[PDB]
Amino acid sequence: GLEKLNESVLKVNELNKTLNIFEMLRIDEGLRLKIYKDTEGYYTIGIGHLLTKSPSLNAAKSELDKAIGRNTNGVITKDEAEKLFNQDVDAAVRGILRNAKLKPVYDSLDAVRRAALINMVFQMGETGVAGFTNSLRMLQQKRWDEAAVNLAKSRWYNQTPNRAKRVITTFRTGTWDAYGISLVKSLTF
Repeated sequence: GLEKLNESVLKVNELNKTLNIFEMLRIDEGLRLKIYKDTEGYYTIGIGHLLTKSPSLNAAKSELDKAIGRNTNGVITKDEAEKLFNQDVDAAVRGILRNAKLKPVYDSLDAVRRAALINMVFQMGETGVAGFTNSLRMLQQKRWDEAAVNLAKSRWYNQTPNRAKRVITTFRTGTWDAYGISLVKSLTF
């Protein structure tokens, strides 16, 4: 078994030679390189990048063409998907720091828990995340056990329990064991 493991890690290193919050939001939401519809019926692409809520069919293609600045038929690439993802993350974090209801907590936490908060914002919207006052206070005060005990009691918990559980363990340990290319490397490690 160990010999086969070394062989597989060598294969991994080779595939890498041939070739992060992005992987987290990929595992939770899901990535698509072609235009599809989300659970609410709106037009999304990439990772949660909402193209258009309008009933218009071609209203998503024009949004994409104006966003990435290219005349693609709706088939984007990997690096441009991550570029749109970083753009959306920048927008969400700007909204977070501007609202100020989340700014003290976000400034109190480290990078991992910041990415977890950004995941919550991407999922339910900054307005919905602002409705976790107790959890937010326990996060800025850096009481992790009680914060996870509290986050497990919400509509956000019953609705999507697995994603909530992963985000909650990420808040707890402050690591990437949950959600763990880079993944194959770390995990074979």
